[PDB]
Amino acid sequence: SYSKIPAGKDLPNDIYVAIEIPANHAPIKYEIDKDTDCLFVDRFMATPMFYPANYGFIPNTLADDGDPLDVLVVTPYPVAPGSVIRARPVGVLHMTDEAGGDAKLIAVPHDKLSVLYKDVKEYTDLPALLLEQIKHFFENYKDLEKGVKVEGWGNADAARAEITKAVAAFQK
Amino acid sequence: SYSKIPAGKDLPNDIYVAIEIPANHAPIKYEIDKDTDCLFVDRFMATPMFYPANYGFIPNTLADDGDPLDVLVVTPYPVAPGSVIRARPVGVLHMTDEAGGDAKLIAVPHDKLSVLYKDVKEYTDLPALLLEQIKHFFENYKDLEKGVKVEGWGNADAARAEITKAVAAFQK
Amino acid sequence: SYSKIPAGKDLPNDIYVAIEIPANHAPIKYEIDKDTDCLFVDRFMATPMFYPANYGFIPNTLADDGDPLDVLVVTPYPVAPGSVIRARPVGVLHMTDEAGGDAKLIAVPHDKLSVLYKDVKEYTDLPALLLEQIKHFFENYKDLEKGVKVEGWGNADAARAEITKAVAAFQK
Ligand SMILES: [Cl-]
Ligand SMILES: [Cl-]
Ligand SMILES: [Cl-]
Ligand SMILES: [Mg+2]
Ligand SMILES: [Mg+2]
Ligand SMILES: [Mg+2]
Ligand code: NA
Ligand code: NA
Ligand code: NA
Repeated sequence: SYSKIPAGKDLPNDIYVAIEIPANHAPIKYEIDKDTDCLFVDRFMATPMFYPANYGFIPNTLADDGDPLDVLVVTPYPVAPGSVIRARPVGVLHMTDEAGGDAKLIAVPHDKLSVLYKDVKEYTDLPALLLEQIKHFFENYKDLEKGVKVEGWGNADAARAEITKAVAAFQK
Repeated sequence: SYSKIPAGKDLPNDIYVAIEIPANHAPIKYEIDKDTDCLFVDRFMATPMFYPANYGFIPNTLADDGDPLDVLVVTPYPVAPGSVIRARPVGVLHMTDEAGGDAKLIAVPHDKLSVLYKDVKEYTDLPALLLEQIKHFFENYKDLEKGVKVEGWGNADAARAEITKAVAAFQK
Repeated sequence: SYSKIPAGKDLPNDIYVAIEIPANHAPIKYEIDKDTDCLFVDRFMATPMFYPANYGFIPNTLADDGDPLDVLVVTPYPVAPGSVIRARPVGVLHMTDEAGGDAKLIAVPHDKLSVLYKDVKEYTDLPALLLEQIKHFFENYKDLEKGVKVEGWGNADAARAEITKAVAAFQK
């Protein structure tokens, strides 16, 4: 599928993000089943909120949940499902499931794709509304099964550290 | 594609439904061409009505038209195209084309995915509006070529019977 | 992917068009990377305008940019991403990038799919609004990299000539 996409053209500040779910999609949590390579519904989330940004992952990375590193990509409008955006990390939302670490990175489009985010260097350069919504969305991002907690934010450096760790984890 | 998805985790009341077309999609009738594995437009339907629910099929089933068993899945909001919903049958709309039987099952999300439909056991537990719309939509679900009739509804048991028959038909 | 789809059932007036981007999609320019077979974002376009029609290509054709022949397909409503529409050419918008020729064909659904466009034989049979929008959209259809110009329109015959040339180019 996306295996032949590098994690980026110049890591960790220049990455490729495969988009699973476009911005403003309904509050539905999915997962890619590695065994069948199909997208499954996990949860119809108990929130009126919709996806605050486009949602997917960096190809050829490995996070602590066995899945590729998660990324939200802020764009002017929702992109096509399944498309790939060359991107630049600007921050990270820290999450722990009861199974471990579970970071959600924030990225903007690469300067080659648009001039609009060129001076967005940190996540705090984005509207406070968007950051609020992002936090509140993932506070409800979990399955029904009894047995997720949203901590704080990390900066651009912390996001780049997450990527480097995630890339090293995959090649290992 | 979806061949490695079982027809369900516990048949026939616990099924997997691959979604071709999300709820509220334009009135366009498609078919999967088995020979090329691509989705083709068959008809721009002569109705203002839009898809009343998500529309797809159960993998590894065989209906009397050579295609997998058709299913509509009622959800809070439209799902992503191509995603898979673990589901529970609640009824069936009976249709005959001039080529034979052509049932359209009604299913809700599995209890693992949402609490909202837990007490929806029969299709008649759903709003009468939705059932009207479903009937009126498929009354227009046909190609232009000269040479479809919508009868009535069957209950949850009848839907489960359709699934068991469809699963038996595939393994044969 | 779409390699097993013929360029049409009866060339050049009866073609098959694989749709990448539905009508009314956000102003985002994509390309299919032949090496990875994935859809990439090229540009978030500097226009408020959205896709004026469905956008894709004819399988098994070869244009002067190494990509299959581009086509816009006018429909009542946006189609599903990735679906295939049997279509009929009615005109062409001429474009030159700084790299050569770059025609954008205009097609309507085949008579088998809908009665609505049966008497639309030329692109000038379509609303002048739509033609204006089409022209203005592609005036902004380009990457940011320094180094596209929209000329005029050709008729149905000229579009069919583009197809025949494109089909001959592929078999060569
Ligand atoms: Cl720009
Ligand atoms: Cl719930
Ligand atoms: Cl019609
Ligand atoms: Mg993920
Ligand atoms: Mg079907
Ligand atoms: Mg193209
Ligand atoms: Na994850
Ligand atoms: Na069928
Ligand atoms: Na082109």
